[PDB]
Amino acid sequence: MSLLPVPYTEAASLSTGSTVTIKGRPLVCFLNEPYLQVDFHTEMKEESDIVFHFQVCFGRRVVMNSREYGAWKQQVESKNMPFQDGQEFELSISVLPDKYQVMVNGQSSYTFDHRIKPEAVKMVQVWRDISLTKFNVSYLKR
Amino acid sequence: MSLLPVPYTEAASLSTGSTVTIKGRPLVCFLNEPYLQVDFHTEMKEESDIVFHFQVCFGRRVVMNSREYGAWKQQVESKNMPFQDGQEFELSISVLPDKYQVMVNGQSSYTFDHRIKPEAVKMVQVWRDISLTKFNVSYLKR
Ligand SMILES: OC[C@H]1O[C@@H](O)[C@@H](O)[C@@H](O)[C@@H]1O
Ligand SMILES: OC[C@H]1O[C@@H](O)[C@@H](O)[C@@H](O)[C@@H]1O
Repeated sequence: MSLLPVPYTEAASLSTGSTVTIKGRPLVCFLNEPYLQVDFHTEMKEESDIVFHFQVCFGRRVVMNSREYGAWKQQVESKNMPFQDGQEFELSISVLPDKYQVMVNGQSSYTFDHRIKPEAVKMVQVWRDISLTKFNVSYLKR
Repeated sequence: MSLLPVPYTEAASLSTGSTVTIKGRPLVCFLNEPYLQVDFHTEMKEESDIVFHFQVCFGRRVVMNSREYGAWKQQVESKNMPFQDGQEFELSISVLPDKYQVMVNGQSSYTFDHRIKPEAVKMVQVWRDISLTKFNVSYLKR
């Protein structure tokens, strides 16, 4: 169905029990090393701080970090690569009490402990070398 | 004027005296590290070999390489960064006898010696985190 704009920006609120659901596909083959980035921002401004930075180099690695008062903190690097060459992916990011949990196509794949309270989030941006068909933030919980 | 599709693909031929002219802008601020990539390919297929790979991490560095029978060769890394935060750029890549020369906004900025004859080029792709308003390959010379 219909392609969403990329870069994709949605005003957002997160707390324990929130889920962020993303369906998309890499624009090109893994040999060409397309990226995916998901940033949970503290303001609508793109230069604002990032509570949770998630950056996939498809076929190679994933880095997670925070950007706090304009400065990148301690990088976490994973070689875990559940994404499949040439395939649509479904990404879901759950806000648990102590961490973000990243599911890829239904499989727990990455976690990242909260450095800043999730309530600081005001915006989610999804960008780099993908098409997007679906984006949702859940708002069911108190 | 009118935005070209990104990723941008044009069938191309190059030889000594050819110029490739690119006008675009980074989609986001340099703090968010948008990329630009220009690949001179040996076939229309995106998985084909790359005679000249040019990859800008805006505000940080540039890497140049070739991908030959599916394998990346010796990386050349530059910290030269003439690109200006938030600005439109004009990139021109001249095919000289012994190298590619990269001009940024009229300023000689990078060169890369031919590893494969430029006549092997059949396609140029321009992609990653930019908008494009202009792309030209010159065809004036014998
Ligand atoms: O300069 C190093 C920093 O650069 C940024 O682009 C992110 O990749 C961070 O994860 C990293 O710590
Ligand atoms: O694996 C290392 C290689 O990876 C590719 O993505 C390019 O960046 C090459 O310049 C580099 O040599």
